[PDB]
Amino acid sequence: ITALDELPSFALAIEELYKREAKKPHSHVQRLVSLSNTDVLGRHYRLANTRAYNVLRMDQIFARLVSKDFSVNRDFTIYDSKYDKVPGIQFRRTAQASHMLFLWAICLDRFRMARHFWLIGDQSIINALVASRILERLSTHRALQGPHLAEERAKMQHNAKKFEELAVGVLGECHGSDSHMASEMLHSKNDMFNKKNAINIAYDAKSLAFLSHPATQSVINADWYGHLKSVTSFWAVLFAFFFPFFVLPFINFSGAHRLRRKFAKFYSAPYTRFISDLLSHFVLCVVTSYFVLDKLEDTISAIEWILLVWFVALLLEELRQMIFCDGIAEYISDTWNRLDLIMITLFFVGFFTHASDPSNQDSKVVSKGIHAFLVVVLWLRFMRYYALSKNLGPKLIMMMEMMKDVSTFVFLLLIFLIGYGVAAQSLLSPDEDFSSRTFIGVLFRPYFQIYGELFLDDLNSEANCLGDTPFTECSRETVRMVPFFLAVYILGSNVLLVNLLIAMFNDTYMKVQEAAEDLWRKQNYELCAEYKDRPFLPAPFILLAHVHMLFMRLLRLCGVHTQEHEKIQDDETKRKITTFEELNTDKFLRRWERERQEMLEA
Amino acid sequence: NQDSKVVSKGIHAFLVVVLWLRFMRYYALSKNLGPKLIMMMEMMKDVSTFVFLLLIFLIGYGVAAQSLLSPDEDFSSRTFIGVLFRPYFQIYGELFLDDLNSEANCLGDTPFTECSRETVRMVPFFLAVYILGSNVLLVNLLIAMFNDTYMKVQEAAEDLWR
Amino acid sequence: PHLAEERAKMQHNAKKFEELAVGVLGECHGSDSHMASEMLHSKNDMFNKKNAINIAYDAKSLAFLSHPATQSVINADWYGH
Ligand SMILES: CC(C)CCC[C@@H](C)[C@H]1CC[C@H]2[C@@H]3CC=C4C[C@@H](O)CC[C@]4(C)[C@H]3CC[C@]12C
Ligand SMILES: CC(C)CCC[C@@H](C)[C@H]1CC[C@H]2[C@@H]3CC=C4C[C@@H](O)CC[C@]4(C)[C@H]3CC[C@]12C
Ligand SMILES: CC(C)CCC[C@@H](C)[C@H]1CC[C@H]2[C@@H]3CC=C4C[C@@H](O)CC[C@]4(C)[C@H]3CC[C@]12C
Ligand SMILES: CC(C)CCC[C@@H](C)[C@H]1CC[C@H]2[C@@H]3CC=C4C[C@@H](O)CC[C@]4(C)[C@H]3CC[C@]12C
Ligand SMILES: CC(C)CCC[C@@H](C)[C@H]1CC[C@H]2[C@@H]3CC=C4C[C@@H](O)CC[C@]4(C)[C@H]3CC[C@]12C
Ligand SMILES: CC(C)CCC[C@@H](C)[C@H]1CC[C@H]2[C@@H]3CC=C4C[C@@H](O)CC[C@]4(C)[C@H]3CC[C@]12C
Ligand SMILES: [Ca+2]
Ligand SMILES: [Ca+2]
Repeated sequence: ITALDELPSFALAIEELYKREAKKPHSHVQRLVSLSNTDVLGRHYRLANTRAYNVLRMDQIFARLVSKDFSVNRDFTIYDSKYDKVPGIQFRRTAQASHMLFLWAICLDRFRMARHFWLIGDQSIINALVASRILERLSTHRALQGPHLAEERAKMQHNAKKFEELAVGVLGECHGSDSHMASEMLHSKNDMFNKKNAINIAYDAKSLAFLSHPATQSVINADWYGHLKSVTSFWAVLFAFFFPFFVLPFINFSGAHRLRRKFAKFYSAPYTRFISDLLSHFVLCVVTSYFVLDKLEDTISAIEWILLVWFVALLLEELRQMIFCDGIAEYISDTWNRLDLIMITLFFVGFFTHASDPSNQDSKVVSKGIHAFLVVVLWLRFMRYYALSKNLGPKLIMMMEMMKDVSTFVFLLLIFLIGYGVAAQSLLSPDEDFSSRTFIGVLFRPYFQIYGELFLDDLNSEANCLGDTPFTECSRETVRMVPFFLAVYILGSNVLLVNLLIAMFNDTYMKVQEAAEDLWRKQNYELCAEYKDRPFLPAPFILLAHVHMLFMRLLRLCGVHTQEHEKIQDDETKRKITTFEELNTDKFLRRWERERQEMLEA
Repeated sequence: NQDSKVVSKGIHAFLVVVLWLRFMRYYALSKNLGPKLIMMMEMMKDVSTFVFLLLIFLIGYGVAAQSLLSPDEDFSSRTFIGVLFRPYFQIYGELFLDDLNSEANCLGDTPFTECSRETVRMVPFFLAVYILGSNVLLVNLLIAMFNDTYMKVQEAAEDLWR
Repeated sequence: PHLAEERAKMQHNAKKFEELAVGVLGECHGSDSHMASEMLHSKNDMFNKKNAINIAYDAKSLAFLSHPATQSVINADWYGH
């Protein structure tokens, strides 16, 4: 194989170190290779046993374990002597040797060795986050799980937290040095990290302490506003979306080609697509609520054709979100896309129920009676545009956390409710046969006694007692116990359970309010990413943008005349980012070393 | 003219709402009324985001209740009264379930039976959900908002009171 | 870009100057309350003929005005003569 033949002799020395590590008994390395089920070249195809510890198969079993779809750029052609007259190729080959010895020291979980190889290499934040996710995922692996593997997994998780702290401190020193150079650092896509930016590496690291740093939040807000400067508020961008032609020479951003490039820089922002998607969903909900409150005629109205083409455009948007998805399991795991599935499905049930017989009034009121369930569902999709607020977001995430404590509150009152309901339907009306009205006598009247309108005059009317004080001179002696079970059901419900929740909600708030802030900031990166991903046209026209995307895909696939240009980073600019990161890496290390000898105990 | 007199008293009602809101200012020299009044003006932002969280629950169950209570009817200002008036007072205690029995046109003994339509009965069920959410989730959440907002900025209310 | 660490250390120096005058007026309240009340109503001639409570208002520091000696000067100005 030409891939194993192209590796030089120091990669054979690292493979000899892997053979010496796998020559130890009860090794997790040989159990990790033995449960990898990959080929000797590195692909998962499910002689070769002798060279099974080569460094390319190690890089493939790291890149399968750390995330999905990584492939590092192992440029092994820089070790030739024909390219040895370059001024910076010795630092590049020291960087490749430090990266493979760093991955060897992460694989043997030797912390001081990996700290020294992380010191002498560059791109320390990205390598520390890949090592932190690699030691996060090595503890959850089945090959590294066993009887005697628990203390090594706990010390290796302590080493994962030790690598998690230091890159957050190095980016804190980068924010203390220069914020603009750190913002130029974090948008630089690494060539050895499969042409991805480091925020995407931080997302695949999935560490919430990295994304709650304010420098990464400033990089996310600068990517939110785009090429436009961030002096505008929400009402200024809303007035610019209301008046495009009267505000775009008046706005401060960045003869007619410069104004066309300023308008193309304005409409490529994700926050403009957020305002356009929120206005399109607000116009949907208002025009759909006006469709529900209007009386349906004998013929098909034009507003039903507008909502049919509108929701067919949302069905094409859901098919674009499913076809260009990042996995089909992640599409189901979004709550809002499942609400969009319930939205499109109940609109097809309501459209087929209205268009089965347009002259019948009974099919019209069955269609409006299911459209009532839809317009309950359509205002529950409007939570999603509350997530970019500073106040609505973590309280909405906290409410979706808080729903489990109401569900166990419902599971605790339910048996009180049905026990006093079967006692009240026994004592209110016995000597009667069993029907659906007996189920109405069990569940309807007790449920609304915990909310305030206990129906005690209605129990006086159903009790058949003709006294002045209302439970006297009754037809039966055994009916009077009604108020007494009420006196107990109401007491328990409005004193115990209702109050308990209050104490549940105080404790649940004071536990996970900061986890709601961190999951709100991770929702922040995801939204920015999703509304950077979404095209700029709103819903009514999104079918014309999907037709233009299908025409561009048909021109790229069949005619093959499509082309695109990408921005290439300069080598001196990336060398300035590398020397800025090396000056901060060293600075943070030294300060930590000054701060580590500044505590009491040492 | 008596009509100009009742228009003038009907705007003077808005004034005499405003004239007792100027009487907070002489509560600021008290040792007890002052920081709690400053804390109430701080606390108004958490009620405004509580109003911004219930509002879409309110208008969604209001457009569902005005759909199911009276369809086959034309659109008017009474349709807006059927969306916003009756749901808003169900979170305060007087749910109008006998009035929904009278507007539901059902002549049963137990009040939602023998109705003119099969599709009207879902009314109590959306209520069973709107009332649950409003008087269990949001109403309670605020309580936890007000405890956390008190325990954050009570000493900033003392310093801004001084 | 490079002014942030000097601005943070200079804000630390602003808090270091904010603590010491509150402690000096605490030592003035520990020495004599009547002489500190005669001190705080004295308008400085080099500070545009203004009293030091107005200088503290233009400083706008809430830790100075939450001291009880300044609150006693404010209550003595409330009751007047
Ligand atoms: C089932 C899942 C999708 C939940 C969605 C709720 C909607 C689509 C369903 C749930 C219960 C359904 C109702 C159940 C019973 C009846 C009575 C029948 O004579 C006419 C249809 C009608 C009035 C149904 C209309 C559609 C309905 C409201
Ligand atoms: C612990 C709590 C949440 C239990 C949940 C309440 C459920 C089980 C009860 C409470 C009130 C009930 C509704 C009250 C009245 C009617 C009208 C009639 O057509 C029978 C069904 C229907 C629509 C009931 C369905 C079931 C119902 C919604
Ligand atoms: C042990 C638990 C259940 C509490 C004990 C309470 C019992 C013993 C009491 C409380 C209130 C009482 C009722 C109050 C009044 C009347 C009306 C009378 O004409 C017949 C007995 C009857 C219906 C009583 C039966 C016993 C009763 C239910
Ligand atoms: C608008 C700002 C100053 C808020 C102050 C509220 C007062 C001044 C305003 C707000 C709404 C107004 C009312 C709106 C509508 C009508 C009906 C009209 O046939 C007579 C006047 C009357 C009854 C108005 C009287 C004045 C009024 C009550
Ligand atoms: C989330 C909450 C605070 C929403 C605010 C409630 C507003 C939108 C609703 C609630 C009750 C409503 C009022 C109820 C009844 C009437 C009488 C009639 O003349 C129509 C207008 C008027 C006066 C409504 C105006 C709008 C109103 C005040
Ligand atoms: C998935 C969510 C919506 C909860 C599911 C609840 C649905 C399936 C249930 C709960 C209560 C049910 C209603 C209770 C009673 C009746 C009266 C009957 O004559 C027609 C059906 C109808 C009107 C039911 C329709 C379906 C219904 C609304
Ligand atoms: Ca280095
Ligand atoms: Ca979607």
